[PDB]
Amino acid sequence: EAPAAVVTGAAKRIGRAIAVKLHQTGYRVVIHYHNSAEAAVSLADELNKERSNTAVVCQADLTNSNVLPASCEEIINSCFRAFGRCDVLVNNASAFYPTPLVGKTVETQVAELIGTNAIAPFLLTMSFAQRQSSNLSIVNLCDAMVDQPCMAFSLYNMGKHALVGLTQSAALELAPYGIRVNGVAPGVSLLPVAMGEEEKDKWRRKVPLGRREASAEQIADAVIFLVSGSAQYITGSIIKVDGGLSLVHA
Amino acid sequence: EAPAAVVTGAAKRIGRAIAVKLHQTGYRVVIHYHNSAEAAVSLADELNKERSNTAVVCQADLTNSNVLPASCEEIINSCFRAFGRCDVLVNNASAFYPTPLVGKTVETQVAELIGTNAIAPFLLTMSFAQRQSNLSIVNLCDAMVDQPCMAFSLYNMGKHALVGLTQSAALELAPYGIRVNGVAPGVSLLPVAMGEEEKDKWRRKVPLGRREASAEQIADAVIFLVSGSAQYITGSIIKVDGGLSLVHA
Amino acid sequence: EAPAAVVTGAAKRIGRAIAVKLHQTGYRVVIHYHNSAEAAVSLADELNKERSNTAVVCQADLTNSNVLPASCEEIINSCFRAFGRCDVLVNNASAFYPTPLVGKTVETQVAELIGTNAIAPFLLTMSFAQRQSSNLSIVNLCDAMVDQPCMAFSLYNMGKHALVGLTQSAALELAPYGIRVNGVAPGVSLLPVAMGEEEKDKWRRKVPLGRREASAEQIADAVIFLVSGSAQYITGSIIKVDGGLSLVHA
Amino acid sequence: EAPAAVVTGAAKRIGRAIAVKLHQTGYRVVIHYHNSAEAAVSLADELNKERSNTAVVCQADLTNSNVLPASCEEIINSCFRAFGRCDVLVNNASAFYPTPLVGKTVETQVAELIGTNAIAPFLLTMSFAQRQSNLSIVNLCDAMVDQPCMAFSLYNMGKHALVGLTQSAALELAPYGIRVNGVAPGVSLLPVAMGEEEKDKWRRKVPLGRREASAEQIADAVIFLVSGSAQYITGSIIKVDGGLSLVHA
Ligand SMILES: NC(=O)c1ccc[n+]([C@@H]2O[C@H](COP(=O)([O-])OP(=O)(O)OC[C@H]3O[C@@H](n4cnc5c(N)ncnc54)[C@H](OP(=O)(O)O)[C@@H]3O)[C@@H](O)[C@H]2O)c1
Ligand SMILES: NC(=O)c1ccc[n+]([C@@H]2O[C@H](COP(=O)([O-])OP(=O)(O)OC[C@H]3O[C@@H](n4cnc5c(N)ncnc54)[C@H](OP(=O)(O)O)[C@@H]3O)[C@@H](O)[C@H]2O)c1
Ligand SMILES: NC(=O)c1ccc[n+]([C@@H]2O[C@H](COP(=O)([O-])OP(=O)(O)OC[C@H]3O[C@@H](n4cnc5c(N)ncnc54)[C@H](OP(=O)(O)O)[C@@H]3O)[C@@H](O)[C@H]2O)c1
Ligand SMILES: NC(=O)c1ccc[n+]([C@@H]2O[C@H](COP(=O)([O-])OP(=O)(O)OC[C@H]3O[C@@H](n4cnc5c(N)ncnc54)[C@H](OP(=O)(O)O)[C@@H]3O)[C@@H](O)[C@H]2O)c1
Ligand SMILES: *C(=O)c1cccc(-c2[nH]c3nc(N)nc(N4CCCC4)c3c2C#N)c1
Ligand SMILES: *C(=O)c1cccc(-c2[nH]c3nc(N)nc(N4CCCC4)c3c2C#N)c1
Ligand SMILES: *C(=O)c1cccc(-c2[nH]c3nc(N)nc(N4CCCC4)c3c2C#N)c1
Ligand SMILES: *C(=O)c1cccc(-c2[nH]c3nc(N)nc(N4CCCC4)c3c2C#N)c1
Repeated sequence: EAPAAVVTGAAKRIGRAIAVKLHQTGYRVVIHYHNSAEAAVSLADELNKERSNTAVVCQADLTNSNVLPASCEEIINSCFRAFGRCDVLVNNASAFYPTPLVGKTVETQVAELIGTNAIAPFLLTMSFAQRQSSNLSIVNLCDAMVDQPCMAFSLYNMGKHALVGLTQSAALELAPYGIRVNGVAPGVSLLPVAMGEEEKDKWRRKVPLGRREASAEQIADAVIFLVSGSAQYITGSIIKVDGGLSLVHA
Repeated sequence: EAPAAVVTGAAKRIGRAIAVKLHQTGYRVVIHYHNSAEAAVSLADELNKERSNTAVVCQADLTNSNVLPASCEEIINSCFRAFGRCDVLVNNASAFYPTPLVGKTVETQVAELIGTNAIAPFLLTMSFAQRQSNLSIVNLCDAMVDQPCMAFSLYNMGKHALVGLTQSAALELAPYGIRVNGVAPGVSLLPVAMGEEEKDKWRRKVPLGRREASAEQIADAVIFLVSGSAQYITGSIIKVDGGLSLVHA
Repeated sequence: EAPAAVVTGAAKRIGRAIAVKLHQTGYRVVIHYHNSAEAAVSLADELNKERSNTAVVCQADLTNSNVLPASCEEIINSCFRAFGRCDVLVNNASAFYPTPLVGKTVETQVAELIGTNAIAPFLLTMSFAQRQSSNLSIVNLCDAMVDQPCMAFSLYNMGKHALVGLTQSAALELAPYGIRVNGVAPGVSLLPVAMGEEEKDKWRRKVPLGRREASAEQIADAVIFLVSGSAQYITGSIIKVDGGLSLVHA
Repeated sequence: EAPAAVVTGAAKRIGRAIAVKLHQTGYRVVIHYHNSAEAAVSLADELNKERSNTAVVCQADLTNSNVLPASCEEIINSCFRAFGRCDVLVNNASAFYPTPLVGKTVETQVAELIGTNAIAPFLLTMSFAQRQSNLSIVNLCDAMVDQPCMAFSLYNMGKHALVGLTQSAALELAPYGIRVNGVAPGVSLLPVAMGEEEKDKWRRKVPLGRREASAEQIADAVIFLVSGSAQYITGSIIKVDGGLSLVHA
């Protein structure tokens, strides 16, 4: 029987590449998404055409609220519903926008940035563990620049720091249940075609290894490693995939 | 004119020692509290008996909610209203209890532990900044955050986010001349009512004297960071833990 | 044609496991050793029996001294001599013993512990770089417990910190040449018969992931990842392979 | 009677500023130096003019060698010989120059950069402990160790090693009441002789005031760590960097 994974925010970009790569490795996948319904269904179609009945979509808002625990539990439930098991959880979904200290309310900024980046991963991790030869693991998508943060992104940065804290705490506490917990910390990756060519090149030049952002495949390679049998002693570890960006001083 | 400080969770223990020591240095203080009303009031009395019109109290729940921004703004307002200025913020209030991954609801646990330890500090920081000399914020962190207590994952997530705020706010608020730093205790002031074997177990692991920190020892590191001797220091977290975080399993 | 790797301290334990796994993936290997000549020679013999002339040995004390720079240069030389190229360097050899602050002289303690653990890795790194779809990389064997160090192992711990520094500095400096530099930080692995039973039991019991030590092959897995094509954007990273041990408080 | 401090590389710049402040706080001091003989004696003169018999010089090369342990033991011995005691060791001396991977032999580069920045501090610390109240060591680290200067690999390796010593020695020496801590500058007191443009390049990157630290600002942090306000702080490293280490590329 093929193991099954949940990838949050999987309809596009790095989450999509993670889902594709896990599918290519033999996983059945729950493609979770929030607003990108067309991209999600189109991805699930391509994967199921490749192998029947090995991909489903699952919609959920991961903004913090009093029903967020039930939403997270239902994402987990959808994987058991569809495939009878849940071996891997990848927490990739993330809100990302500036929140200067000096048109969303601050309440909403808090709920979106802290919810997606930290509270949802915590509640999904609860639900993952509670619901449980086997190679069980969680991979959190962290951020290699967490200690040299982007100006005015304080709530985003707080959320990613909390995610490292969850990675550690959960690796510690889920170790006796055989569940490993680790992270992948991207530097700059897959800059949106949207963004100006001059701004993208600004970021690119700073990266020592090749003066280029990471491809989505490159991030995904690190995730595949941590879920594999090749990482069975690895827990509480966070792998930077940043081309040395975090080593460059101002 | 004497500078003014807000101290959250200041009615008891480390927050109290922090308020007293700032007061002793010349600060006027806002004593924030949540449930410890008598202790907050008795402390203001004691400080005002030393120097009159130098201490007030302000009650607020710092649980995450749709009204937390406004409560935080009022905590800062209460310092301006009483004293005409606000030079220092100490983010000390903290909820602390286990939250196992496997009778409060989980959303309440989330609200309390992430609210007190991180979101409230962020909102207070925003309100403090927005209103703006030697300005500085000191956040009470945790020396054990990378070797955390089993089953305290929300508390640890909150403390990790607080370091993130410390760094981010230090970076963003530097052009205003506001420094943002942290003080990370190890074990301090273990309650009389905790187990004797339990406390002993922690105390014995502490390399520097086999004992917990007193509250005054934590307060010392705060005072230093707010002082004129810390004018170039921002984004730094001082461990005050007797070497405890250095000790392997 | 086939890439080539230098592995230091490769005769026994983790270093041997590394050398074997690189050889299995198709590398030719220089097995460096210091005192373990019988094991080093046997290992190269076994590897050569598998694929002809794909393995050579090279002996060198990596203690710090005036001749250490030429020894390190001859080790790299030995890989170009044998195989025409040197794609991978693995810095694994390490002296390890207590040096209390309060009968080798202390200057010999310095020379051994800092030499093997830091200075030699630096000199091999220089010689590796000076000699230079290609995939060049260095992997340094670090230590997961470096911030919670063993009582009375100051010089060991100083050496390992220095190795972290090299990892970071060299990744930065060698990125423009296409050479990646990373590390792998074991927790406890392969505790020998020679070590006290009390002491061993104390360590194994503290490991969250399964209350046991890492196997050598478990450490080697992480090395193979880092040198692989699936790590092509990773440089300046250190992967803990420690079973969660470094997350456990006193 | 007054306590005593050894300060390495104390003739000029930050070490001098540290020696001066310890002296102003009441310490007697050993001004160690290697080539700056004239500045060193000139400084001891001035300190003894203020209070007689409170300052000596001690010359030593702290390059790694088989005699380095003897030279380190002699520096501590010089403190007991002049003042009858040794309360504070400050490890400040440091070689700093590039050593690219791709006239000094590399063996000499290794010896100077690893000797001054790590091995000498380790052997000074050994000698300090064995020759033994508020006893403490302060190592001058570097806030930029994880984002290092290009081509400074032996320098960066030394400063990392020094972090590791700070930790190991805090752990091991705690049962003897010796605290071990560090101060990590960012950019401080850039050479008046270094190019203006280069200097402004670094100064512009510093969030807190777009300027380097004064030597006095670094010393303030040292002074705190040796003081009675830091009695429970060991194994801690205080960044004094104006936020420099927080700024991304
Ligand atoms: N890109 C980088 O350079 C970079 C750098 C550092 C770290 N990372 C981390 O790497 C991961 C992937 O990066 P990325 O650039 O691919 O991410 P992204 O495009 O910014 O976000 C990926 C997905 O997150 C989901 N998401 C956003 N808000 C949500 C909400 N309220 N509820 C549920 N889902 C929500 C979105 O789903 P829908 O589109 O379906 O609405 C989105 O497609 C993230 O965790 C990110 O923080 C990325
Ligand atoms: N004690 C230690 O060993 C230790 C170790 C590591 C870090 N720390 C940190 O150091 C700081 C002080 O430690 P401590 O032991 O003195 O703290 P504490 O006694 O646990 O709590 C400090 C105060 O937090 C306030 N507080 C709690 N929940 C609140 C809420 N929902 N809303 C508003 N205020 C709330 C309480 O005020 P009321 O009493 O008025 O209700 C309490 O008096 C904390 O931030 C703590 O996390 C302490
Ligand atoms: N074992 C653990 O649990 C653990 C924990 C943390 C980190 N590590 C690290 O992981 C790596 C491998 O661990 P291990 O347990 O396999 O190492 P190890 O057996 O202690 O040492 C590996 C090899 O180092 C070589 N070596 C020692 N001194 C030397 C010298 N002066 N010159 C040249 N070579 C010298 C030896 O070669 P000869 O036998 O040929 O003399 C030895 O076989 C090491 O870097 C170690 O520090 C291991
Ligand atoms: N300045 C900065 O921006 C900065 C930044 C990061 C960290 N730090 C650290 O803070 C400390 C002080 O910095 P600084 O800029 O004042 O230092 P510095 O001027 O570079 O060095 C201080 C002294 O070190 C002594 N020294 C050099 N090589 C020696 C040797 N082989 N043996 C014995 N002594 C030797 C010299 O003594 P003589 O003059 O007597 O020969 C020199 O005066 C250093 O440890 C440094 O690494 C400084
Ligand atoms: C600042 O701290 C920082 C530095 C490098 C990269 C990021 C970053 N995090 C992101 N998270 C998410 N969820 N999305 C993005 N995307 C950027 C383009 C749209 C999606 C992130 C970036 C970037 N760049 C932050
Ligand atoms: C676990 O990670 C950990 C290790 C050492 C000390 C603590 C700790 N954090 C605390 N936070 C708050 N708000 N209060 C306390 N008090 C303990 C006694 C009651 C109040 C904290 C402790 C402790 N001990 C956590
Ligand atoms: C102390 O800080 C520490 C904690 C866990 C594991 C180690 C450790 N490092 C070692 N390095 C080397 N070169 N060898 C060993 N072996 C132990 C068995 C003989 C060789 C190391 C250990 C262990 N255990 C240090
Ligand atoms: C590079 O990693 C780096 C970044 C900021 C500051 C320094 C730095 N370290 C120094 N150590 C020593 N011993 N001396 C100096 N100075 C002497 C000449 C003027 C600078 C150091 C600097 C600087 N700048 C390194």
